[PDB]
Amino acid sequence: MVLAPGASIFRCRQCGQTISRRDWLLPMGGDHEHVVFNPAGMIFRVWCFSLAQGLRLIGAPSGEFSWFKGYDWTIALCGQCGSHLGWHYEGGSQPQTFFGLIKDRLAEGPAD
Ligand SMILES: O=C1CC[C@H](N2C(=O)c3ccccc3C2=O)C(=O)N1
Ligand SMILES: [Zn+2]
Repeated sequence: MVLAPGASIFRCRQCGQTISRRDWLLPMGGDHEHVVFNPAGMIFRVWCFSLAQGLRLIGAPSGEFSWFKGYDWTIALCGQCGSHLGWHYEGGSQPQTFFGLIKDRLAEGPAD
């Protein structure tokens, strides 16, 4: 516990929608940070979270190109502005589900 913490909540960088919390970071494979690339060669610094809110999960899951063995992904947009914030992963084991969010698309700041 700290008084007046400034690194508590992650919001959408583009609009401020509440998305996640530092307390919910999830060390997948021993690290909450996973640096990965997609088939279009884009590099993402992905932070894994157990939980997130304020997103909209688009479509149905796919296992194609999944960065996390045993998980299928759905695109996760900011539910307010539509910014692509990351992916929701499901269908796996321990945990069954989690979120992989793009670190530089979030803003971190004080609690609400
Ligand atoms: O775990 C994942 C999530 C999605 C992701 N990915 C993308 O970022 C992407 C962009 C364009 C076409 C196809 C893909 C897809 O598989 C990817 O490569 N792995
Ligand atoms: Zn947003």
